[PDB]
Amino acid sequence: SVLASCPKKPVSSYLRFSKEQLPIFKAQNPDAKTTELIRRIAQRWRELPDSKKKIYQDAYRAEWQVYKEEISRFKEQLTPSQIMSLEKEIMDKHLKRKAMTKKKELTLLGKPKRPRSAYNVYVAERFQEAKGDSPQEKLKTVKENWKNLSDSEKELYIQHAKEDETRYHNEMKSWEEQMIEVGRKDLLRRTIKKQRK
DNA sequence: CTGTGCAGACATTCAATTGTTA
DNA sequence: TAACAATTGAATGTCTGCACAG
Repeated sequence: SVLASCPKKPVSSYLRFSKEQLPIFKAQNPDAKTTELIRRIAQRWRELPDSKKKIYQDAYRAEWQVYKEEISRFKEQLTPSQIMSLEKEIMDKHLKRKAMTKKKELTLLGKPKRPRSAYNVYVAERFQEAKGDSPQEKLKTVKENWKNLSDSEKELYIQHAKEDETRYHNEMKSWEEQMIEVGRKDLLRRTIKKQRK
């Protein structure tokens, strides 16, 4: 929102070159993949004389100066609360990215899923059939039925949940064993609920 | 972490629940 | 022991990964 309207920093000498050249290369090889066009474009940059590479830096440098001025001007025209709002937007954006990266790493190293709760089992089984338009409304329905469940009915699910708790512990034992072996001891649990930490 | 184009991955939204952690 | 993340589901976003250099 504040960050949305915020002046953007200029892109570098090579990235400028890239952005202008890409349309040109795309126009000439329309069925070629972007990744290859970029490899070709990098090559052209690399081949480009340093005098020609200077033109691009000189502009970036000049553009940096405008940014400095635009940023100062923008911040000067903001209120204490908008500033804090802007600081929070940036922090949040950073943390969101750091988070996403940790998750991807784990997914790539094929970390087992966490144990599915009785309620998870219930949602899996009863979702398709729940009354409601949107999946949001359908969940609200399942959630409601779940609340009204006889501990007699709830037990079926609690047993499946106990079954998954077993898989988890097993898959984990194996995965952690593998992690030590690929030298990623950092990814191990410091504390295990149903085993030695 | 920025630019591009796209394919495919992933976060949000409605909730509750729970292992792990601080 | 509270708080955080990740699960169950899907539609509907948005964001990354690749090919690069700065």
